[PDB]
Amino acid sequence: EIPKPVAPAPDILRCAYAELVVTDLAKSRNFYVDVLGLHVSYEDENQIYLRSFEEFIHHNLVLTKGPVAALKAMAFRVRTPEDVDKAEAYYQELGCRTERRKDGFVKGIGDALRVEDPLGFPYEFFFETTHVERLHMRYDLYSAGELVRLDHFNQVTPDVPRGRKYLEDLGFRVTEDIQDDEGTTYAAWMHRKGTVCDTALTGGNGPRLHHVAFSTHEKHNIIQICDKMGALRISDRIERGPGRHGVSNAFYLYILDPDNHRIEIYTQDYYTGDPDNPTITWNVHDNQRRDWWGNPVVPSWYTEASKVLDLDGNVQEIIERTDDSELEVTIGADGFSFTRAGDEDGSYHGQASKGFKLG
Amino acid sequence: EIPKPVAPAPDILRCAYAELVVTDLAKSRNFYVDVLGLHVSYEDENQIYLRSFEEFIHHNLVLTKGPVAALKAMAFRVRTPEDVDKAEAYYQELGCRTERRKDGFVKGIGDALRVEDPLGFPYEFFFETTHVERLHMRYDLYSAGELVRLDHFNQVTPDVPRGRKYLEDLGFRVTEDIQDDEGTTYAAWMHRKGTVCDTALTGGNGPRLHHVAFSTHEKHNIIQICDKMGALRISDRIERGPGRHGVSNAFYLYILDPDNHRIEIYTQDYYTGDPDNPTITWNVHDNQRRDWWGNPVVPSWYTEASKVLDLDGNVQEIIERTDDSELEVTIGADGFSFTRAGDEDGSYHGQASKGFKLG
Amino acid sequence: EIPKPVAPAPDILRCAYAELVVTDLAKSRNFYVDVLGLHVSYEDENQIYLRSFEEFIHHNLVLTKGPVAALKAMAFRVRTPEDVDKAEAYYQELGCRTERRKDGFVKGIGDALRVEDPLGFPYEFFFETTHVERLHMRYDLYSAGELVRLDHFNQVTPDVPRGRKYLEDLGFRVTEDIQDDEGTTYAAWMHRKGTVCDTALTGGNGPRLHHVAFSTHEKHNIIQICDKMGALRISDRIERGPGRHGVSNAFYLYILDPDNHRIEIYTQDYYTGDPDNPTITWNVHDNQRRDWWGNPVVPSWYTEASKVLDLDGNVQEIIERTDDSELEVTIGADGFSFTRAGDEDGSYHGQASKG
Amino acid sequence: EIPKPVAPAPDILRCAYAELVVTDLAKSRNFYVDVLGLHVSYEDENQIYLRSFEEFIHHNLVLTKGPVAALKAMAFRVRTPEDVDKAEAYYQELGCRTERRKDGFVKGIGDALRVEDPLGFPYEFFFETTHVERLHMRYDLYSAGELVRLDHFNQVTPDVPRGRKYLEDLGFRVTEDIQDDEGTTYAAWMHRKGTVCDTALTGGNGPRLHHVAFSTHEKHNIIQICDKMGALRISDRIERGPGRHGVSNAFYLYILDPDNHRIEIYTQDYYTGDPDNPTITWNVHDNQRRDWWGNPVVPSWYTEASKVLDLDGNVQEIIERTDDSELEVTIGADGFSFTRAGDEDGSYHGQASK
Ligand SMILES: [Ca+2]
Ligand SMILES: [Cl-]
Ligand SMILES: [Cl-]
Ligand SMILES: [Cl-]
Ligand SMILES: [Cl-]
Ligand SMILES: [Fe+2]
Ligand SMILES: [Fe+2]
Ligand SMILES: [Fe+2]
Ligand SMILES: [Fe+2]
Repeated sequence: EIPKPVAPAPDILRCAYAELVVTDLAKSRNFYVDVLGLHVSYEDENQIYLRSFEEFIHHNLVLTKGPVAALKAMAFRVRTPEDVDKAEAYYQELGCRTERRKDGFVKGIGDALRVEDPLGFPYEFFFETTHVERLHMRYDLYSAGELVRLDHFNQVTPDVPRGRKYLEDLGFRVTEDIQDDEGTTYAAWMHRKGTVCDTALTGGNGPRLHHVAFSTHEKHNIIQICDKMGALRISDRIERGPGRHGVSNAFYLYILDPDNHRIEIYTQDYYTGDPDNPTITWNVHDNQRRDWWGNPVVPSWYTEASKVLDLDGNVQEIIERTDDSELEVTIGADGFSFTRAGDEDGSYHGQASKGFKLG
Repeated sequence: EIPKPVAPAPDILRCAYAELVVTDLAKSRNFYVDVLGLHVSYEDENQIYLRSFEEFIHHNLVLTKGPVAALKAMAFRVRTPEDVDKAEAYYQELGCRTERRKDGFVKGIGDALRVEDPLGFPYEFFFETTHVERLHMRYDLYSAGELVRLDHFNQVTPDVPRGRKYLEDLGFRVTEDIQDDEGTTYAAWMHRKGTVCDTALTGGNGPRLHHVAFSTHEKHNIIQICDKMGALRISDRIERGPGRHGVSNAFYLYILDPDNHRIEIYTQDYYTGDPDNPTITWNVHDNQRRDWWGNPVVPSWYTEASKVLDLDGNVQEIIERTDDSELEVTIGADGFSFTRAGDEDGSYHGQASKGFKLG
Repeated sequence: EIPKPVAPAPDILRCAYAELVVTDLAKSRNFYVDVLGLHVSYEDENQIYLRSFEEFIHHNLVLTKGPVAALKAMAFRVRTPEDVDKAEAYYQELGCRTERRKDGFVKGIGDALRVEDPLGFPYEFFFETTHVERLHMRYDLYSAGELVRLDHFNQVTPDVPRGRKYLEDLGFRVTEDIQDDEGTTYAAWMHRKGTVCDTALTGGNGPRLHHVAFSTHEKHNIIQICDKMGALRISDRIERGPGRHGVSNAFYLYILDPDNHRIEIYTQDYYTGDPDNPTITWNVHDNQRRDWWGNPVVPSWYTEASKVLDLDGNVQEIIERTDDSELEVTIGADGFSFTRAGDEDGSYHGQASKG
Repeated sequence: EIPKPVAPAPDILRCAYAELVVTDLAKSRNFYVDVLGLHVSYEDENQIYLRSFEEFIHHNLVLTKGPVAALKAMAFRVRTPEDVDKAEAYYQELGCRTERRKDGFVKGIGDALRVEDPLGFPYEFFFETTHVERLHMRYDLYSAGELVRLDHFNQVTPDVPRGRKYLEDLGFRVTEDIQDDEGTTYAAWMHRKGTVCDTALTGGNGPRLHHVAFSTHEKHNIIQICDKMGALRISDRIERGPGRHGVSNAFYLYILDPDNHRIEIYTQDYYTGDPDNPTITWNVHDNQRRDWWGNPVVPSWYTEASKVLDLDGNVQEIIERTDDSELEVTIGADGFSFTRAGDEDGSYHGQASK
C-alpha cells in the first residue's frame, strides 16, 4: 500500500500530452495526421509533435521513433513552476526514481520532471510550455472528424484500489467505478479538470497503457471517423464501437494505430468539478455499464494494451492481476451479465451479449 | 421462373403501410407510441393506427390484435384508382389469389386489393386513403428520436433471383445486391420511389417478413433511440447496430418489438430515381457490405423473421432455402470474410469479425 | 395564357445541372471547389465541370468563362432518349425557339435539346450522360460542409400564375405557394422528383435566375459552411441564413459566388411524390413563411438575381412585374407582417421583424 | 476603484442558480417547463424550482412570484462551508450590505450569504445544497431541445474595467474581451470553472441582468428550440440568433421569457482552465466578434435588460454608462464595422450588416 507523503502534492491541472514510441514514423504520421487530422506543431526525422484543434500548448501527442512501441511518458501540466519542485519532493518521498530536466525532455516543454511512479508508470510533470496558434476558430482547417481536445489516459494496473488511493493522495477524485457484490474493484475513473477523468485505472496485468482519449465536438464527428476508416478500407483497425458509455455517459469509439496503441475518441461527458460530485458505482455484471446499448465488449479490449517504458527507455516488467478478471466474470464461459438486475430475460451466461461467444 | 404477364403492371408509388398482428395490444402500443413516438391516427380495443411525423395518409402502421403474431399485409400505394384494377388483373394473370374490398380492409383506406403474391407474401394495393394532419412542422411534438417516414419493407424468400425478376416486371428496379463468385444471390434491394428501396429480398427460409424500416432526419435521432432504450433498461431489444450500411450507405439500427417483429431505423441513403441508376453489387465475403465499419452481423439477424399470413389469416407455410446461406459462408464454420480483397490481413476464417464467434 | 400542347409532355426526372457563365474562372473555381468542396469531373482553360458527393451523372454544375455572368442553361434529365424527341415537339408546338445537338452542348451530355421557354428561360432536356464514379461512400474525401446532391432551381418571373400553369402542363406539381387575400400570387414551388421542388417561381422582374440549390446530409454541414466563411473572412458573402424555411420546412442558407450568383444550401424537406400531395398555401404577410423563426428577409434577397441568356448567348431582356411586390407588402414603408394571425402583438408595420 | 480586501476571497466553484422574480407564475412555468423542458425540483403556488438535465444540486433556476419582474439573486457555489464565512468577511470589508441565513433563502439551499455587491448586483454564495437525482442518463426524459447545464450569467454595468478588476480580485480570470484602439472596454467574459465564463460584463446602464445562459449538448438542440418556438407561434420571442459567437466560439440563441428576461442557449465553447489561458481581445468594430457569420446584432440586445433587486426586494437604481456605447459605435448613425480590417468592401457605415 502506498503511503501519503508529508510533502504536498503538486497541483495538477489536467492531462496534457503523451509521448508514444512508434516503430515506423511515416506510417504513424499517416494515421495521426492523414487519417485523424491532428495538427503538426513540429516534426523531423525522429519525432512528430501533434496537437488537437483547440489546444494552445505546444502539443498533445509526441510520436518518437524507436525500436519497441510503447508509452514513454504520460504528462500532466501543473498549475505553477513551483509545482514541478513539489512533484519532485513528493515522488522522492515515495522512494520513486525521478529525473529532472530544466530544459525539458521533448521540444516545446520547459522545466520538467519525469518519474517512474509507484505503479510502474512514466509520468511527467511540467508547467512551462511553448504556446502555439490556438486553432479553435480555424474552420478552414476543420475536418468532419476533427479531434478538438486531449481528454484522458487510461492505465492498466493489477490492483485498482492500491492505484486509486495513490491517485487520491495526488488530488484526483474518483467519479465512477465498477465493482462487484463481493468487494472486487475492476475499474475506476478519476479527475482533476472537472470532466469524468484525466486518468483512469483498468484492472489487469500491468503497467500497461490502455488508451489515450481525444474529444470531438459532436457525435457525428465520431461516426465520420468510422466512415472514413471504411472508405480507406482499414475498418479492421476499428476495435470497438461506436457506442454510448455507461460509465461517463460519453459517446465513444476505440481504434488502433499502426503499432496497436489504442486511441479512444470521446464526446459529451458531464461536469464533475464540484467537490461533493456524486460518485457512481456500476455492478460488473451490468451489461449497460461499458456500452449503454448492451453491445458486447470485444475481448481484445480487455486483454491488449501498450507496453510502458522506464526512464532508461526499457520496457517495464508486467505484474499479473490476481483479483477477478472483468472479461472472465462477464463474457467468458463462466461469466454472466444482465440487462435488468435480477431478470433472466436479457441475461447472458457463458457468452457475450447479442448472440456472440468469444472468438 | 415467374412469367411476365401481358396485363400491364399497376403503377406503384411507394410502400405505404404494414398491418402487423400483435398478441398484446397494450404492450405493442407501449413500444410503438411510448418508446418510439409514432403518432396515433385512431385506436380502439382491437387495433392501433399509427403514422410517422411527415405522413399525410391515414397511417403507416396498423397493429391488429390476434392470436399469432405475423405480417398480415404490406401495402403499397398506387398512382390512380384505376391502378387497383390493374393490380387485380395482373395478379390474376399470375394465378394468384386476390381479394377486393371497395371500402378497404382497415380504417382510413378505401378501395383495396389484397393478394397472395407468387412468393407467398400478402401485398395490398390501394389508392384511396383518408388524409390527416401532416405533422411535419409540429415541432411542439417532435421527439429526440422522431420517426419521420416509412421507408421500406424487407422480405425473406428462399430464391432471390426468382423474386427479383418478378419485382422487376412489377416495375421495381434493383439498386444494390449481394452475390458471390459462384452465381449465388444472397440479397437484393429494389425501389419505386427513388430511394434505395421500397422492398428488398433477403435470402432465407420464407415467406417471412424480415423488417419494416422507418427514417429519421439525422443520425443523432437514431443514437437517441438507443440511448432511450438504455434508459428504459430494454437494451436487450436492440438487436443490431447502430451502424453504417455498405449496402444503401444509410445509418441504421435494428430493434425488436414485443412480438419480435423487427424494426429498422434508417437515415441518409441516396437518390435512385434515374432509370439507369448504377446497380451496386457487393461480394458476400466483403466484411464492409452490411456494416461498413466491419462490425459483425449477429446470427439472429440472419435466422429470425416474422411469420406472414395468407388471405384467410392463417400462417403461410415456410419453404426452406436450398441456395448457400449468407450466415454460413461469412461467419459459419467454413465461413470467410475480408476487409481488403486479396489481403489475408484483416480477413476472418470460420468466425465473425472483431473477435467474436457464433454463440 | 400559355396554351397546353396537343403534343405529349416529355417525362422529366429531375433537375440535373446548371451551366453558369462566370467572368473569372479561377476565382469561381476557388469558391466552388476550395470553399464549397464540389468535385471536379473535368476542367480546362474555359470550363470547370463539377458534381456533388452523391452524383453519378457527369456533372451538376458547369462553369463557363464568358464576358457576362449569367445562367446559360438549366438542365433537366428525362426518362428515355425518346423523351428528348417529345420535348422538341412539345416546345415547337408552343412556338418556342429550340436547338438540338446529338452530341451535347457541354462535355458529358449526349443528345440534348435547348429551348428559350415561354418565360424567357434557357431550358435543356437530355437523357444521355457519361457516368462517373459515384463518390457517395468516399468518406476519405468528405468535407465537414459537404454538398451531397443538386436539389433545385428557383426562377424569377413577373407573372407567377402564368408560369405555374405552363409548368403544370409540363408535369410539375405545385407543393407550396405564397398568396394574399387579394388574389395575388408571390411564389410557387413545384416538383417532379418527389421533393418540395425541382424548380420554383419567385415573383419579380424577369427572366432572372434566383438561385441554384444544393443539399447536405445534416444541418451541422450548413453551419460549417458559415463557420468556414467566417474563418476565411468572407462572411460578407453570406446573404441570408442560416434558417428554417416555412415553405419546404428545410434548413437553409444563401450565399453569393464571385459573380453574385446565389447558391442555396438546403437539407431535410419532405416527400411530395404522391399525386394528391397536399398543397400548402401561406399568406404573404405571415412572418414565419420564409424564415420559420421570424428572422427578417434582407431586401437584396428580393431584388437581386442573375441574368439569363438566350440560345445565342445574349442576355434576355427583363420584363417588369406589375403585380404587388413581396418586398413592398411585407417590409417596405407600407409593409406588414404578423407572427400570429389577427394578433397585433408580434406584428411589424413599415419595417422588417426583429428590430 | 473597488479596493482589494485583505480578507481572503471565497473559493468560488461556478455559477449555480438564479432566482428570477416573475409576475405570472403559470405563464412562466409554461415557458421554462413546457417550452424549454427544464425539470421540476419543487413547486408550490409561489415558486417553481427548476434544474437542467445533468445537474445534481437542487436547482439552477428559481422562479418567484412577485409584483415586479427582476433578478433577485445570482448564486455561486463555493468550495467549502467556510467559504461562506470568507464571503461574508470579504464583502463586509468592501462595505457592502450583507445578509446571512444559516438555513438558506430558497428551498434546497442551506447556509447562504446574499450581498448587494459593489456594482449593485444581488450575489449569493452557498456551499450546502440538497442533492437530487442527476438526470444525465434519463434519455426517457430527454427533449429534442434539452438544456443540459447552467453555463453563465451576463451583467450590464456602466464601467467594465472597474467591475473587471473587482471580479479578478474575487478569482475570476478574463478569457475574452472587446475593446477599441482608443482604450474603451465594451465587454469582458471571466471564469472560475474552466469554460469561457461564469459571469460576464456588458457595458451599459446598470446594474441590470443581461441574460442567464444554459447549455445544450449539440447545435441541433438549439435549432430545435427555434423550430419549436415557430410551431408554437412564439417566434417573436426569438430575439437574436441562432448564430456562432466570435467571442467564446459558442453556437448560440437568445430568447425572451414572459417577463422579458433574456435566456441564452449555448454550446461548444473551449477549455480555459490553465492559468495562462491566452486572453482574446476583439476590436469593437469587427463585425465577426459577436456573430462570427456577420449577422447584425439587433438594437434591443444592447438596450434591453432585466432590473435587479436589492436585499429588501426593491429595484436597484440604474447608473448611466458614460463610456462609449457599443451600439452607437457599430450600428448607430456614426457607427461602423468591418468584415476585414482596413477593407471598405464588407464594411458597414451608419447601419448594421446584411
Ligand atoms: Ca466463392
Ligand atoms: Cl468502456
Ligand atoms: Cl445489412
Ligand atoms: Cl424563403
Ligand atoms: Cl454576442
Ligand atoms: Fe477512456
Ligand atoms: Fe432494411
Ligand atoms: Fe430554394
Ligand atoms: Fe452569454
